[PDB]
Amino acid sequence: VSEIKTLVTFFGGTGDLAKRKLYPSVFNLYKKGYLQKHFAIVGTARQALNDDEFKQLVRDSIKDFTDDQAQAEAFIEHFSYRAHDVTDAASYAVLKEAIEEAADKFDIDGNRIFYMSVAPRFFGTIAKYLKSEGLLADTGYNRLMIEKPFGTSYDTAAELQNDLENAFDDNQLFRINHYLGKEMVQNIAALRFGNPIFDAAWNKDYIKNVQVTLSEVLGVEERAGYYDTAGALLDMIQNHTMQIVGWLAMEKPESFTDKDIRAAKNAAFNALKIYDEAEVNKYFVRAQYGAGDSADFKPYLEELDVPADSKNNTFIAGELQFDLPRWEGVPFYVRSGKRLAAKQTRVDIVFKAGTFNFGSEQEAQEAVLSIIIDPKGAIELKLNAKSVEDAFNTRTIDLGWTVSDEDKKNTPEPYERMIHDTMNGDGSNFADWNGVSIAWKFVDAISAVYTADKAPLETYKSGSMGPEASDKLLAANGDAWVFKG
Amino acid sequence: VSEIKTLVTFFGGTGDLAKRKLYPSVFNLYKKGYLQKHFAIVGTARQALNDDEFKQLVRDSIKDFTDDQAQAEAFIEHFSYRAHDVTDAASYAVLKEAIEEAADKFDIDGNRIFYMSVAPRFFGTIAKYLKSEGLLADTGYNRLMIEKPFGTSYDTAAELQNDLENAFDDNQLFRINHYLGKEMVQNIAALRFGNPIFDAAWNKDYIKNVQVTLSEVLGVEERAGYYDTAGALLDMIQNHTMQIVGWLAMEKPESFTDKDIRAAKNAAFNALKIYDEAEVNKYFVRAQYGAGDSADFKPYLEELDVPADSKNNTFIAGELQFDLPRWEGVPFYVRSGKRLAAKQTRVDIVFKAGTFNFGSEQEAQEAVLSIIIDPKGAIELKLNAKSVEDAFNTRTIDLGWTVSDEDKKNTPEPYERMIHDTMNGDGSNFADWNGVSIAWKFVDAISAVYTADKAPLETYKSGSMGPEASDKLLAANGDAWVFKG
Ligand SMILES: O=P(O)(O)OC[C@H]1O[C@@H](O)[C@H](O)[C@@H](O)[C@@H]1O
Ligand SMILES: O=P(O)(O)OC[C@H]1O[C@@H](O)[C@H](O)[C@@H](O)[C@@H]1O
Ligand SMILES: [Ca+2]
Ligand SMILES: [Ca+2]
Repeated sequence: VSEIKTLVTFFGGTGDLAKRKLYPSVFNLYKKGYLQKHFAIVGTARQALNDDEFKQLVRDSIKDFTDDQAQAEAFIEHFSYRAHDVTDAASYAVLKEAIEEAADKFDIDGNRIFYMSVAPRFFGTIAKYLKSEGLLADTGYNRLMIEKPFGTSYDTAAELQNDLENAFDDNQLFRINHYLGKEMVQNIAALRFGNPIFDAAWNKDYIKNVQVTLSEVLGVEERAGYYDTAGALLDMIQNHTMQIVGWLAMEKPESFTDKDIRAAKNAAFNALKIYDEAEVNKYFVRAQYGAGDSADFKPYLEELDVPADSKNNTFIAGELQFDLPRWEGVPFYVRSGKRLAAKQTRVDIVFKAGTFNFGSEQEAQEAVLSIIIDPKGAIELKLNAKSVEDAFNTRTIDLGWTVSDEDKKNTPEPYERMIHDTMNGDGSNFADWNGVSIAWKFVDAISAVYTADKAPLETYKSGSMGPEASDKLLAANGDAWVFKG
Repeated sequence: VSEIKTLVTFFGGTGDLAKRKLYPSVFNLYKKGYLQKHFAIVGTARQALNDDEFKQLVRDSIKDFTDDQAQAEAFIEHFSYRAHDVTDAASYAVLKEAIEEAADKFDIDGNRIFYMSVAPRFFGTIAKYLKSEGLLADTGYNRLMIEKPFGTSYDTAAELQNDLENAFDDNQLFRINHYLGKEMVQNIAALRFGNPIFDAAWNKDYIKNVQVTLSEVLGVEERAGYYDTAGALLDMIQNHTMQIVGWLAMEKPESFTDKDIRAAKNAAFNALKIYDEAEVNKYFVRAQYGAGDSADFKPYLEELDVPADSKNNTFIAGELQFDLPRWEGVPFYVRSGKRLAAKQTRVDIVFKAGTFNFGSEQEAQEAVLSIIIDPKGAIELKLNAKSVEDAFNTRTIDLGWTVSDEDKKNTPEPYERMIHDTMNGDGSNFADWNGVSIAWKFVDAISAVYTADKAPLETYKSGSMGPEASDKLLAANGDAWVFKG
């Protein structure tokens, strides 16, 4: 394979994320022969640990992925550590030492990635000092991987963007969105543009409505403290949902380079309508899970760290509208919630029913292209065919495909993808500023109404697919949710 | 169900066909509650048999379909017989007696079907006398079911049509084509017109080529005597293949009535090009099966009743061209042979590869809509998607659907369909004169070259999918056979 010559500095290199996802993902890239000799990993955090102590943390991190110990050790030799506080301008010279030390040790000509696996409050600070204290490579490239969340509103997001642009150009900024890193999500473009029958049908003339569903069976359980101010709206809608919707709504690009892809996606984002109070109440539904049937499924209000009077949303459902010629009048439905019927991340393209009359008792119904992303990748197509009856009549049948075990096992985890992409300088599977700003602008209009409590808070039985209002939402346009559970 | 009040007269009612297919198919229609009180079946042939003797023939015919004996007997009471020679004008009064006897006995107001399950030489004769000797109902309808083959060339077919039109209008003539009676073949129209994504793509702008395959693993074995002068060309191509091609090539009808359907099909038939000697050699391949690997698979030349110097075709492959705006430049490939790799009656719609460039090592390939008719009904769609690789790349995946056992078991046999349709007066699943004449005109041009031996006779290993020339046929237009065995 072609060797990837890069140097990655992990801010928050002792954290849970670095141990669970980051390091093993890097190890996988090494096992696959991508990272060979010319690469180094510099871990950093406040806590002091000498190289020997750090390497053990790295060793444990990749234990469940180690099959050949000698291979693990060869990899560990590329790791170094330095205790350091990010708010200490002077302490950055220490870090610069380590980085330049590693650069010489493995003969890495520039090419530096700075992964900020730290709390958001440190994002801008770290950036300023990466430039001012001279940590940025003078050759190759310099890329900054920003962890979730990129802001908590448009203002905060915009401020963050300003602090970061002081040291980097937007094309050097790789914000983390793990849903964009999911293999199945990257199939959307291949299915659409790769098959003229679908490419030519990806518009208002053929499609009735589009559906994006991020269903989870888990409750808040653990992280209520943080989740009580974020809700489904910011936790899953603003980031995950909106960026998938962007892959679907995008115009047809001039080519498949991240640049044209982004331009095409932005063409749709700039067309997305932002709602006012009256419209939020019209096109959106916010809900909170109550008890299920089992005692084990207690209401949201009884979860650890949840205020007894919380009006937070554990479920969101809504209709997006793109004022683009190609999507004129096509509803884009999105939903995401906790304590639902099943875990399911899927996209449903519902085509308009044909108008040809067969004379049958059952005329043509809506065809559906379904792309299942989680739990297991699958592609299904509901088509109109003839029923096995004496009198001519139509009926829908479901064509199906599912990933094989060879596919399932060779599929890279989102984090391995994102990192690998950043090293390659490919922004296709990353949201740019324009996408994020609009996603926030859109979500902020909704949040404003909820914060002001000028919209209803529906409820739902823990284990259903949401409040009934979710169904009535679609019914108004004569639509229904494809996935029922 | 709505009662079907009809009276059917079976010419050749002692024959193998009447016993194997005809009678049981009628019994099924009775079991399904369609035929109730007002119906009668008059069997006829030269051989003398009294009612008691005939009913036993009918009883044995439906033995393997009898689960309730009392039900079988109730059905048998509707049968009568009369010995009769079809060339005896005077003996027709006897038959008229039986028919009118049955008509009174079961109170059937007209509605008569005359099934000619006799050798072709008797078709015209029987027709003349049905009219002249007054056997045609004066009320209701009168329909004539003509068994295969309807002619053996255009001239003979045209003569037959003339003799029959002396007593019937073309809309009363129901020629037997059991392939049109196959449930899956009737799905073509539903899939196409019932799904706009396919309906809008059923043209030269989307499709690369169309493929019809009637593959058989059986050799001539039994009927070589008849088969040696018919060959694959007339045995499977002229009738079965051509009429399926008609369901695919047809324009889009004004409605789904047999009239508009036929008009649409004829729009294509009238556009079909007829070849000359040079063109037959260019667009067609004729072959005869040689030995396989196993001794059991002996060459055609060693089959019972096959002349040691026979140049007969046990396999045919060819390219059809429709000079219609919508099919301009779209090849229609057809193939049918004996001693092939597998039994398979399927249709493959190969769509053009998309021209969008992804930059991948593997660009978009041709999508394929496959409709499998025999052995088991299935619908498959080969689509372009993303491969499970690190570097973005496309790959084809196969979506699939297969008939359930509920479908398989509730699906009516071709003969039951054809009869049931004739009683309903529905000609949708029947070739009209226009279709048959053109089918013959097309086949005759080819036969002329073969008879004159001004075209090569290829050969193939018993068990392959044909001679290599079959592959080279498609390769010339940059195509290949979807089904490989
Ligand atoms: O569906 P996945 O990829 O496991 O992601 C689900 C998780 O996605 C995270 O982004 C959310 O913060 C969590 O609340 C959620 O549970
Ligand atoms: O494929 P099916 O429907 O069994 O039909 C196959 C038969 O069809 C008949 O029409 C041919 O005369 C036979 O030679 C052939 O074997
Ligand atoms: Ca509406
Ligand atoms: Ca050609």
